[PDB]
Amino acid sequence: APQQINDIVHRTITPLIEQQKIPGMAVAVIYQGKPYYFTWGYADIAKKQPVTQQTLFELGSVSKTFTGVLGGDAIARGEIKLSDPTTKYWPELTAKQWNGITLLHLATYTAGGLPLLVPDEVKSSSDLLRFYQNWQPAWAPGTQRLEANSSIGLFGALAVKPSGLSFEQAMQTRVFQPLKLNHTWINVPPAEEKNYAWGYREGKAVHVSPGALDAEAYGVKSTIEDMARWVQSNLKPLDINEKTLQQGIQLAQSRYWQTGDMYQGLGWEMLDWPVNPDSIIIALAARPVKAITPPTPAVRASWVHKTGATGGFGSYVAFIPEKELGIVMLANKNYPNPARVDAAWQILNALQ
Ligand SMILES: *C(=O)[C@@H](NC(=O)[C@H](N)c1ccccc1)[C@H]1CCC(Cl)C(C(=O)O)=N1
Repeated sequence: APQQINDIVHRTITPLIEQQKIPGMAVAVIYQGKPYYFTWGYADIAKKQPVTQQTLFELGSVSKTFTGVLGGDAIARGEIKLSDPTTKYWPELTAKQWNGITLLHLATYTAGGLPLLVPDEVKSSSDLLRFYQNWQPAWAPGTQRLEANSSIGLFGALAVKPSGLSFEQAMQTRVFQPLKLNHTWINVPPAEEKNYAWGYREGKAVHVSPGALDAEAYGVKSTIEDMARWVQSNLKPLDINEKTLQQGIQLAQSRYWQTGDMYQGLGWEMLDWPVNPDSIIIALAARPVKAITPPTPAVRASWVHKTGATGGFGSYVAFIPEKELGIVMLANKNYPNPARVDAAWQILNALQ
């Protein structure tokens, strides 16, 4: 890779790994549309298996970007509408607080305080209906943003209802396959286990535990090769051949709500570029949102990003459409979000 990209990447990631005690890490920088990879340490400390470009890391909430886009694809197909009420696709949702809660609300965490996690005790399809039917909104729809897996996960599940496919088959055939993400999975196949890194939490190797709506909110595992093309796919969607998917990517980067200097998209979050670190550098943060009416089309001078975690993994994706610049950081250690965002910034700002 060009020496500048190489020195910045190393001058930056090295102390990051040393400071955060990161077992293994993969990084991709997309410069003027071409991927450049870097990898350090172990996927499995015990078996001395190193991190390589084909290692699968858990993405955590970064999975939400895939769901936003799958959702955006279903819209472009005319199968769902963001202005539709949630009950249109889950008629059994008769509790009266749902009147007024739309798919847009679910997708953007503005439904009224849906919880950050679907409680662990929710295991069956009846357990889930119960949980949603009994949930008590803290606020009116469209008034505050509370980042939640249970909000965006339901959106993902309902978004694919008209299609007729499982959320997984809709994701595989409508996002993964067209984009040639051949090593990205919701459930890792036995054939691919040899590449599944272990995550680390307190020195113990862990893998994400199953739970309700996990596929739709934090379930996807992937390699930095596939993540790099994912960044590439979102940077220049005009390049994409399948139509509804191209409109889909475009819709996930639309600006629906504004909170501070941040704009909420479908999965992806955006800020105006150029931007300052602290504008982008706490287990719950309820914040008021002003609706963007109508939603602003995807803005090229944005710092489009997404953070994500699991008990054992820390992920981060960030890209600037108008500069053809992007970065992906995959660690098998859930370290602090500010530290990730500073490394990204430190690297991308040094590239223009
Ligand atoms: C997305 O990354 C969120 N975390 C998760 O999805 C975890 N995998 C999870 C899922 C179900 C139960 C427990 C944990 C968000 C929101 C929750 C937290 Cl604490 C978090 C973080 O910054 O470590 N990220």
